[PDB]
Amino acid sequence: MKKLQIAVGIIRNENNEIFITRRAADAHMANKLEFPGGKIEMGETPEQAVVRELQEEVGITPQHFSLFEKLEYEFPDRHITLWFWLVERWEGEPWGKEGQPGEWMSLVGLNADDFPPANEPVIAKLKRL
Ligand SMILES: Nc1nc2c([nH]c(=O)n2[C@H]2C[C@H](O)[C@@H](COP(=O)(O)OP(=O)(O)OP(=O)(O)O)O2)c(=O)[nH]1
Ligand SMILES: OC[C@H]1O[C@@](CO)(O[C@H]2O[C@H](CO)[C@@H](O)[C@H](O)[C@H]2O)[C@@H](O)[C@@H]1O
Ligand SMILES: [Mn+2]
Ligand SMILES: [Mn+2]
Ligand SMILES: [Mn+2]
Repeated sequence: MKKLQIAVGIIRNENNEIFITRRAADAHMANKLEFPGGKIEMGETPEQAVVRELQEEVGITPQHFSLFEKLEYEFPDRHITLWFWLVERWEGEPWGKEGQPGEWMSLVGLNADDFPPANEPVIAKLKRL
């Protein structure tokens, strides 16, 4: 079965809002809300991957970020390891740089059912901050 390492960024502003995008209708986890991120490539580290993926997907460079959670999740047709980085400082203003919907969402209002099921413990832990 396909095995992937994924790095994602939890982009949190000073008003306790998170920058959330929505996945394409033809993607794995189609139409789900998501933290921006993507596949860790050969020859790059998880830290380098979350920087690159946020630059590509939402046009910011995360800096002075921390590992919030690392977990593994078995989907019906693939196994992924997710690296959730908490990003509270960055250069740039996040936007839908790849044409995808993105918007700021209050942390308290996040509904884990809107995200891939792999995110459930992370969304819960975020609400405990
Ligand atoms: N980006 C992201 N992916 C997540 C989250 N939760 C979760 O289970 N996933 C899963 C969905 C996908 O199987 C995988 C993410 O891969 P991706 O489709 O974002 O990869 P990518 O951006 O490198 O893909 P692409 O540029 O090649 O289209 O991890 C999340 O919060 N953010
Ligand atoms: O692994 C993240 C962890 O490392 C620290 C230093 O102890 O931060 C370093 O790593 C981050 C990710 O690459 C950098 O953004 C940061 O600038 C660097 O100091 C911790 O702050 C963090 O929890
Ligand atoms: Mn991507
Ligand atoms: Mn990618
Ligand atoms: Mn992605």
